[PDB]
Amino acid sequence: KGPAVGIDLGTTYSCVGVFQHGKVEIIANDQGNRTTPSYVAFTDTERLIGDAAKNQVAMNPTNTVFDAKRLIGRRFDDAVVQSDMKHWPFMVVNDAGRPKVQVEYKGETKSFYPEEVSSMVLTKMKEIAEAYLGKTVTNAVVTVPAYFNDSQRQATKDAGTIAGLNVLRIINEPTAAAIAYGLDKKVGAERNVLIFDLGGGTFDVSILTIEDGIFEVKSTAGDTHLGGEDFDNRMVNHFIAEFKRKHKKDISENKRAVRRLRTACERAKRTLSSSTQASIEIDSLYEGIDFYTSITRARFEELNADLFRGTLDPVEKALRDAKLDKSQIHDIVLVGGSTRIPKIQKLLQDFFNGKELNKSINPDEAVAYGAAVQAAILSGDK
Ligand SMILES: Nc1ncnc2c1ncn2[C@@H]1O[C@H](COP(=O)(O)OP(=O)(O)O)[C@@H](O)[C@H]1O
Ligand SMILES: [Mg+2]
Ligand code: NA
Ligand code: NA
Repeated sequence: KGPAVGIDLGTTYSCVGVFQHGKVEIIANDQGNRTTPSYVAFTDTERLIGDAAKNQVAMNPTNTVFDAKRLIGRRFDDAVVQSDMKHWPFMVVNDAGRPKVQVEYKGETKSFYPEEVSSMVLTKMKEIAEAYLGKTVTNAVVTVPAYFNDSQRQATKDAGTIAGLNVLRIINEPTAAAIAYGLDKKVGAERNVLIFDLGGGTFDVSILTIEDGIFEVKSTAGDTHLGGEDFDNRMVNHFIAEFKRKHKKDISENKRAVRRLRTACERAKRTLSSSTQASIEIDSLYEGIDFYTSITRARFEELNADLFRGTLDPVEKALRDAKLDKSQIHDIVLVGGSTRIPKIQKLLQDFFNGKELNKSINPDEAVAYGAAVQAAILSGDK
């Protein structure tokens, strides 16, 4: 037989892990990255998935699809879909009430249902695992947001089936993260856990009550449109202004310049989580002017101060809904790539009056990690 894997199918980044020999293994992709963008692109000659897809979005914007998780298992007439599509560069069409993404592949106009797009990403995670294990992967546990209704979960399960994956079970992301830290073990008492998940485009706060190995999602809050990308945009707008000072030029109209600057900012942002300053070196940004500059952690923090601080509002709402006080939550676990930001960790820790944060597992790998452990037990591998 082959091992069952756990897959985090995220809105912006996906991740795959496998439990083996009592240890979980987060599998890196072709480019050596431990998570891969949930991007798919269609060109004259091929279909690009993952890094290869994100690595060309500024050149092929209308045929590069992302955010499929926002469409999956949803209707076209949905207000959510109507609002969201106002910001997508690709086309979303109505087909018998179901939304479809319309792209141009090899010269021909083609359309796909959101579950078909997610299955492509699902196939990429599968081959990534297979390349590592050196054996075919069939069984898997895929995760989904706690707020997903039956249709969304059905669609997720379907994306898995068309990818050739035998979905053993669909489990909630916050639950998967708790399992990763072994907070599912029976300690003969009720345990309140807060999952603070700040990813690429989504923010989710979940309070789980665990008793005798049984999870109960007592409350959830967050923001469907708040994540790492919003932090990037603040840096971009900031550098657009700086370019205007130094070179008296407004590069705003140039879509390519902005996207290239955005990519540069996202990378600088990651450096700032471990360093106090980072350089932005972009050759021939606008016309032929090279944009060489830098940002400090201090500046990064003040550019996003309101956004970082607002991150606590949903935490308070979550608490009151669960009818719990700060002192009642026993464990806090950080999830999502953006929780690597020092100011975020300080804010949360300060709010919980100095409580220790569970963060030894890379936050952006926590969900996949939890799903892999779950996949093991459901296959008797553990
Ligand atoms: N060191 C880091 N510092 C800040 N942000 C980071 C870091 N590493 C990754 N990220 C950000 O995490 C986000 C991706 O989060 P992730 O949780 O992996 O995605 P998703 O929300 O799609 O599941 C992006 O906004 C990326 O810039
Ligand atoms: Mg996530
Ligand atoms: Na993810
Ligand atoms: Na997220």
